[PDB]
Amino acid sequence: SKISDNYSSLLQVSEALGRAGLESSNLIVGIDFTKSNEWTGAKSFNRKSLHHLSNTPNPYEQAITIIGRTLAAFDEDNLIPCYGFGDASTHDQDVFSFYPEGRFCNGFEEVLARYREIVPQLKLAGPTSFAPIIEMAMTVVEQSSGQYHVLVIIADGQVTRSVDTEHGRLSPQEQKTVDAIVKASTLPLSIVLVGVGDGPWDMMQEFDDNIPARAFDNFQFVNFTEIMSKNKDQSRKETEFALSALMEIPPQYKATIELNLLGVRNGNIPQRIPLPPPVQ
Ligand SMILES: [Ca+2]
Ligand SMILES: [Ca+2]
Ligand SMILES: [Ca+2]
Repeated sequence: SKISDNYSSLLQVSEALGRAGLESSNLIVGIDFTKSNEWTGAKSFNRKSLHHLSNTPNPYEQAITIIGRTLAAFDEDNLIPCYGFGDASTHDQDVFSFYPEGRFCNGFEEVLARYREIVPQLKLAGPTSFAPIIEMAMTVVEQSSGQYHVLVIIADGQVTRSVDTEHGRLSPQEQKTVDAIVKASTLPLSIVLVGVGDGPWDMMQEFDDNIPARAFDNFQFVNFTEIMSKNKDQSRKETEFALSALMEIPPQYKATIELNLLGVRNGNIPQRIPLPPPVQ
């Protein structure tokens, strides 16, 4: 069933997590390194690459930063596995871990630092699929033996789609992504898409609201550009962000219990091996 925006404040969300008795959670981060990032900054990052490093922070650095300031409490041990996808070394088939022997980022300061160190060494490629990053998350959950996890994907939302194709027929990248979201709902996993750049967002919204085959609504879309573009205080922007990111988490947590996913090994999850970071 679909999960609406049931909470109008961060406070309501924390109470809702309180009533549901959330005691433990961990984060997983995935980062879109596809070529489309070079042109989805046309309006919102002044015709620059969304991954372009400079004196100003790019939307990815901004999103990492706010995630660290608003969501760090939801990773119980401050160690965050981070993965990249869609560069020339992974295309639409694989992900790579930020560090060689899969070692984790200690805190989101290191996530930000490691991102900065990695990105200019990457050939941004494609095609764009969320299938590998979601399948990587699935493997992290299955290996922890059903420990509750939130996958945060920071991306520009431009999954390789058909066009024009009226049809209702899906590109392989889109179909595999939907298949992964469906399969993911056999595990105690929440997905939050932090959308950066110009969009368009119709497809992310469809992942958010309309996938009939999945066991429960396991996917939330946060339009990061739209929240940051508001004429509000920085403190109010972070609250709006945290509220958007967490909106579906209490019902999703509860759903993992009602559907008997939490703490349970599914036994039917392919083990995805991350590639090493393609760097020096
Ligand atoms: Ca962790
Ligand atoms: Ca949703
Ligand atoms: Ca939603």
